[PDB]
Amino acid sequence: MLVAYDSMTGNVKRFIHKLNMPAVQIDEDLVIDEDFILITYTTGFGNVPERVLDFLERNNEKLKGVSASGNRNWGDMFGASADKISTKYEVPIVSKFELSGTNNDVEYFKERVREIA
Ligand SMILES: Cc1cc2nc3c(=O)[nH]c(=O)nc-3n(C[C@H](O)[C@H](O)[C@H](O)COP(=O)(O)O)c2cc1C
Ligand SMILES: C[As](C)(=O)[O-]
Ligand SMILES: [Zn+2]
Ligand SMILES: [Zn+2]
Ligand SMILES: [Zn+2]
Ligand SMILES: [Zn+2]
Repeated sequence: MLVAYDSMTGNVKRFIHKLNMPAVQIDEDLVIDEDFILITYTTGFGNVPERVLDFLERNNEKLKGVSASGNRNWGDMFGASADKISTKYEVPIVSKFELSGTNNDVEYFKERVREIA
């Protein structure tokens, strides 16, 4: 399965290189042709980065799940970008992880995508 992602300070980018899966960085022209999983980071107060919101307005029909990178020091706003995406588009939250993730976060993501695919 194809993974689409965005990263501002490189933590999500580090995570997706640990997956060894087909992966594409989001941009303004990208149209995705097949089922995909989104990995986003989380902006202040539980939000979705604008570039990701823009991409999803165009690409949500093929979206099959979302994961968020965040930080537990945000409390119940931890990874809430995934909550908002999941609620809006009616897709599962694959996983939440902190920062660039642990090895267990990597393996869990892959097991959950295998289940959804
Ligand atoms: C200004 C700022 C606000 C953030 N707000 C949240 C938040 O509301 N919830 C959360 O879980 N993480 C939050 N984070 C943490 C980031 O989502 C986290 O560092 C993430 O790994 C960044 O991914 P990136 O390095 O790929 O850009 C915030 C980080 C910054 C610098
Ligand atoms: C070409 As890539 C996997 O660093 O987005
Ligand atoms: Zn690379
Ligand atoms: Zn916009
Ligand atoms: Zn917009
Ligand atoms: Zn709260």
